[PDB]
Amino acid sequence: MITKEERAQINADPELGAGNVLHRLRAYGRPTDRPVLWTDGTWRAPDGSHPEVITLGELYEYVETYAGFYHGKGIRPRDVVGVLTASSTEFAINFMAINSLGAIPSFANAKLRPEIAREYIRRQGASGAVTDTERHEVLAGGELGFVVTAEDIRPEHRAQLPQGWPYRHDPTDPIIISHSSGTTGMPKAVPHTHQTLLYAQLHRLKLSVGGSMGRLLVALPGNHNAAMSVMMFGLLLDSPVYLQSSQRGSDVLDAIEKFKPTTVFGFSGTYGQIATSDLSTRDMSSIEAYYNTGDAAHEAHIRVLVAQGSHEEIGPDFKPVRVPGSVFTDGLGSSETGYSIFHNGHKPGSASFGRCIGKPMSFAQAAVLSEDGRPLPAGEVGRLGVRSPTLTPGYWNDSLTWHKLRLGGYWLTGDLAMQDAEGNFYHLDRAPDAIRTEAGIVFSTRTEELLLASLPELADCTVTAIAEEGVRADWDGDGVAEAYVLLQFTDGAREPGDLTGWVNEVLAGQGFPPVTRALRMDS
Amino acid sequence: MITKEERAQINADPELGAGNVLHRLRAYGRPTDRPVLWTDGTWRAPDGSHPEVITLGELYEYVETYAGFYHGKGIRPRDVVGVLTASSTEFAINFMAINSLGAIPSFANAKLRPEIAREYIRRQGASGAVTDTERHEVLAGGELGFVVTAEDIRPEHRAQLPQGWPYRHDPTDPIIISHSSGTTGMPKAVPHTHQTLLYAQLHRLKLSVGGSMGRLLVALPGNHNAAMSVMMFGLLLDSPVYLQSSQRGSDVLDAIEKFKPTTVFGFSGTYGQIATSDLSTRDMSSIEAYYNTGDAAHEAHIRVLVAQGSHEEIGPDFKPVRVPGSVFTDGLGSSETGYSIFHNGHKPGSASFGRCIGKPMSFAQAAVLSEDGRPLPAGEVGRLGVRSPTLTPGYWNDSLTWHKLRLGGYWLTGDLAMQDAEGNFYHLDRAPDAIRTEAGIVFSTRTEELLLASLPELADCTVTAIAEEGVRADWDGDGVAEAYVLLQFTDGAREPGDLTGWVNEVLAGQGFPPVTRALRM
Amino acid sequence: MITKEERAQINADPELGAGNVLHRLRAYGRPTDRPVLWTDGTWRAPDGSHPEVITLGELYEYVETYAGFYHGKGIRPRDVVGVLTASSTEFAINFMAINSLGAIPSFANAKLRPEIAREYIRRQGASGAVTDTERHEVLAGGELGFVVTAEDIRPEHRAQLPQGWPYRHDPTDPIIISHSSGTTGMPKAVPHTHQTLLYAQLHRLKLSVGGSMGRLLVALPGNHNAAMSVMMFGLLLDSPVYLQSSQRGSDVLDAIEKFKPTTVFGFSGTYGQIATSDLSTRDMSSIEAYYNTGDAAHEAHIRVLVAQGSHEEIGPDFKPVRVPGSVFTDGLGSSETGYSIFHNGHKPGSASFGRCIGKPMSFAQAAVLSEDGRPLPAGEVGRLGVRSPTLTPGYWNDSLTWHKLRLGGYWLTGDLAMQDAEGNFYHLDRAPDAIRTEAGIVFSTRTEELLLASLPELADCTVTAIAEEGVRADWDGDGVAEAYVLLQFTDGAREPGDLTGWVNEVLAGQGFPPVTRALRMDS
Repeated sequence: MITKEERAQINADPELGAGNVLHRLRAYGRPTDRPVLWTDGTWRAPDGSHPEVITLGELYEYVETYAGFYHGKGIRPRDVVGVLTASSTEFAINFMAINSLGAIPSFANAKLRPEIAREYIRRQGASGAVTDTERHEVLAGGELGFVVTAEDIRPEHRAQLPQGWPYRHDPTDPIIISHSSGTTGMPKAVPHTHQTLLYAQLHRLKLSVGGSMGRLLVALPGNHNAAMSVMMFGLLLDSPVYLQSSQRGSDVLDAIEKFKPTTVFGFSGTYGQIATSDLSTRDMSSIEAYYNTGDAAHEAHIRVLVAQGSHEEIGPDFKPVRVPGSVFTDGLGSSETGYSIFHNGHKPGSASFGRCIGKPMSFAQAAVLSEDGRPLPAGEVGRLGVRSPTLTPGYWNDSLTWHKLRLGGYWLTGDLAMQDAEGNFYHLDRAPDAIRTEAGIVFSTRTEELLLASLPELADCTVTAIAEEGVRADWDGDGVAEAYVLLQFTDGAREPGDLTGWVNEVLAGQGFPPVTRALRMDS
Repeated sequence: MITKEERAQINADPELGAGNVLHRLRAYGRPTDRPVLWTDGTWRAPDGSHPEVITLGELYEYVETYAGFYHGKGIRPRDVVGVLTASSTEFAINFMAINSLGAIPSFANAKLRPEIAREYIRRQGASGAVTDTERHEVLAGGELGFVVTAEDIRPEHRAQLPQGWPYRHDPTDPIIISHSSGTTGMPKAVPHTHQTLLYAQLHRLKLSVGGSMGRLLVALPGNHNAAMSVMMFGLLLDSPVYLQSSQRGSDVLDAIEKFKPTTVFGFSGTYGQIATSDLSTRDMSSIEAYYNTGDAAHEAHIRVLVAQGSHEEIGPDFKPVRVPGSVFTDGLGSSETGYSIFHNGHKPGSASFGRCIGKPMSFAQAAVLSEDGRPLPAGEVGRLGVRSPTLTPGYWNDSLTWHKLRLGGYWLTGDLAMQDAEGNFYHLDRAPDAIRTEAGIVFSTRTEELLLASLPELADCTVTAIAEEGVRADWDGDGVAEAYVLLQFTDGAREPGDLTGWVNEVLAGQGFPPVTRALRM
Repeated sequence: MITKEERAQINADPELGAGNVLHRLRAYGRPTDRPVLWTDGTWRAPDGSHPEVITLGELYEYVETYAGFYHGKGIRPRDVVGVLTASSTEFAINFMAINSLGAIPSFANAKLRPEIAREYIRRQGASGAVTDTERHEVLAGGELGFVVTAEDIRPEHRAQLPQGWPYRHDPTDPIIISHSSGTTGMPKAVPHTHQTLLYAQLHRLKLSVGGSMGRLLVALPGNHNAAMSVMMFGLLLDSPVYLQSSQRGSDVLDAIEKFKPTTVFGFSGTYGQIATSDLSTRDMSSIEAYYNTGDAAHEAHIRVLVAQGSHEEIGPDFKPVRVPGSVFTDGLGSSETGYSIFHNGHKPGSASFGRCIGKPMSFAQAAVLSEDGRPLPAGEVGRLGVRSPTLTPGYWNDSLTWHKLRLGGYWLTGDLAMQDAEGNFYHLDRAPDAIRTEAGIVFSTRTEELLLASLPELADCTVTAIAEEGVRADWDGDGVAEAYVLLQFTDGAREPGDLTGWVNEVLAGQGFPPVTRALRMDS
């Protein structure tokens, strides 16, 4: 719970950024023996032990030792070091130590198809890599300058620490490369710099309070840049941090009871597994807030979750009172925008947000772009682009894609959107899921979700574009198509004989454009 | 020259940039039936002729024709189209027509080694490529979706123009890729955006900082982005532009004499060739100004050059007066920074600059940087850094090399510099050419040049460094080494007995660090 | 001469500005026992002494004593306090003390007519004033809350220092008011803020483009903001600063010899004075530089001055070599702009600049304006306007005059000017000294100087405009006039029989427009 003079120290520091938060604590003089970092014991120190409570002074010691090691391995400023692991606190140590040399840690998800994570790191020009034990086979034997593991770091390497350590980053210096989840092919490498990764957070501190975000459970996937942002944010406030590596509901609920977090960060999948779960054994009364990154959680799970714990609210006497329940925030962002431009807040009994994502944070700028890049009048549909001082400088060694994903000065998120008269935004669909048909624009994913919510006979479905030759009828095209549903029935469900009339009856009841034909698929 | 009403109009145009200069001249209602662009005859118009005097409307005709063609081949915004030719006019036509679709023309020097040009285009992810007939062989039979030449483009494709043409560029949208044509290896690919490529000129224009450029001879190499900058800006200011492909001094001198330009744009190589030429026979009486946009020209050349022509200067009565001789400006530009970060002006009778390159223009800021990215006090030696809104956003598809050429927020020019008291910079040497020796820093090409300026016995020499295994003793290092010269004598020179002390005598008479051994080779 | 660790400190201080240099020095931990300020003994210290040389510790203690004094008189942030004195050291001590309470010290020239000095301080709404004993009666017994002198401030007042001292200026907070002096009409009160007054200096320090400033003799008038500006820059750079009150050449030469400056700061008429004494009796050897803020210095005087001393140039080995002579930089600044908008160096064997004044500093932007505020193209005459982060936010309590001196977003300097193709500016005249006339505009001052230089029989002359009642024919009028010259012959010289044709011989030869009549002026 940093004092108001401490918050003053942080905000007066022009040198503080995502590449030196640990060395800034040394400069502030933060207590060298208090425990600052909690782990799930998945990471082995140089000395061979698997600490579950790391002291600030111990963290200095671990980071210097990794730094000296990599300095001895030949790592200079602006080299790239892959980090392919499943340990979240192992991602963390290598992040800081590789940073402290002016080198760029490149996070890769441990469950990447082994030939993909070989070509993903290769394309970046990495000098070498570090893995956990089970991923070491994925890179060893390749053409990397080295491939190491925690075993290869020995206490003695701390003596190899170079002169003038640690590195002084420019705002613009790359301090991490990370990639996004839910990918099937070659992920896109997203660098973040000394300012971009902690910009949002530091804009918080510069005016608002730090609240009682005083015990952080980071159940974000370790390879995601969100997980280092919250970690160093938590190291800046003296709020302790637990680095949960498993995204499994039981595994996080366990770490909830052990650690007792006030705030919990995670993906939608993790939050689902905790909502669809017996919580009568579970303590859970320490949490005041969850944070979701990635795909928004489904409102069903949200309401189960916002039920436990207790939060501060604004008392009618303008003083703080603890109402019961917990706040669940859907951060809408990505690896690129390096935070959460949009924030949907859920609290007990709160209404459905529907398609509303609200308003961008002050520091960021959002527009509903037309095809020539100009923002549109409120009621009209176009590509959601954003600008932000949290935005990456662009995909690593892939300019061609980075500019394909920019329009009229903004970075295209992939979405189609619209505004109300007062400039709130409404998320419609992904732009490739939009079909230009005669009877309007069909938004495939809203269509699919309406049908499944309406027709429990269905197990899944896929709206699809059916067009003549050469007619371009997607969002950017000038032509018209026909929408088809491919209906996947659940086993033993009653199948109506007129599949098209049956589906279009649902659509019309909500005004949606009708499909042209519904077709059963073989599951 | 431009009236104040229509300079105001250009300055008032927030859309104007490097991806639509041609399209804004319409908006200004500039005439379509008068000549604006002169050529050397090396490019095939779609109708099969080789036009040498192009009107504005004809230029719209060629750009629209080419734009329909590339659009018909499936070129979309943000696609890359290689452009491998030796014609400056052919570079210009393709530049604007690929601009106009929102695609990214990638210039490549025609004299690149075929395996190199093939891989340089390949790595950018290009969709296609146009070439002159000589270079078709280099990119054909590959994976490029299409390799075509001027002959594949015909006046029918002018009707294939997509609806909504021409593209509306954002300031940040890429409008060209090109590479620096000094030095071999795999050359590094430099994009420029709609706003970077002309930033310096639009900024001077906004402050109305000027002088009538008159007729513009562009003898810059067509594949260099500077050739496109100067041409665009010439068009925008109503300057007749001549696109001269050959950098050979006599060929430029032919174009000078034929076209009679008020302003010449070139590279030091070409200027060295014109200055050491025989201008007794040459009519240079039209030239009022030369610009160099690359490496600095040798002051020896500049002084013969600035004795030709005439120029206007502010008279004692504050009216203009014509005086003999002309002005030569070094802009100390690169592909990365655009052609104008510094300016060194020279006029007849003016003083040597020595190694002073002066201060950067007001929109750029420069630094002499320590190894940890922090500007050094005047008198010290560090890495020249540049920040500028004229600067590229980074090497195409090569973020790794890009951040290796950046330090404390500046882009590294490759050079070691120092400042004096007034904050003028001085260029000392290229950073890899410095040798730390127990005796001081040896700038090996300052040492070569001093020796060859002093010892007529020498034909060439090569200073080089050697130390023990593991000793780091160049600029990136921390130890020391020994400087060695390798001497080459001209025929019939008397080779002194004590080579090393012969060499170190010249160096110690200027204050230079001595070498520890000189050897004939 | 300042270390790179202290330069880094300064360049990494977001709090540093004209309202707290002294306290930033304390924070940095500068030693308190070294001398940092040298005086001419004109200021009385609290203990009754007149310190000739002041340490850092003493400065702190003198400023705290004054700050607690003014806090007891009731002075609160944003109060204006007049400072009417001849002592430069007294301007300085009161300037820093009044700052440190967040109050605005307002300088006035001690030789100002007292009815004008009382009204200039009444218009600002001041709460009180401090004076030297000779001007106490100028403001005493009027409306001001208090009028005090140095006798009234005493060691005991240091104890009233307010809790939370010193004041934390926002960059946009006023830290001084002051005025210029060639003026008819009530002097315009010119405020500067925490960031305008020191901006140029801090700029040439973050880009390290300074040099050997060495020992600083400030012989600018104490009441001018540049005198505060230069002194605070000296403190930051750790450079002995001498506050010279008197502007008499005789008196500046005394101080040059005593204090041995390497850089001298001053105004034209001081430099003209030095350049005309018998300098052979004098030791100016320590000098390397003169800065002439404000007006332009006479070219013939500069020749005399740049002949003294030595400066240091870069040699063929790219190491410094000392050369005879010194550099004289003509700053063309005003109270509005801070003293450096244009450099203009003069070395031994410089060329005549003629009317050229070079280019502006990189932080400022300047243009030659047409009557509708549009930058004119090279070769045409217009008004000189300046935009700059060092510019004042506007005349204190007089918006009407402020906006009458702006055009197209530029502040009007009063000058007519012109540019060349490279964009160097040329000073033609002050706008009222220009006479509208057929066969062209007469720039009266240039016409005077041309004749004075071509006709040594003349001792002086005056070009002036005659036109009927109800015509304004200067630059801002639309009407026309006849130019007359009024010739003042030197003693006994031969008088031509066609004075009109005799001057229009030299005038038309140079291309200048011609006068209607020449006349004889006896003395």
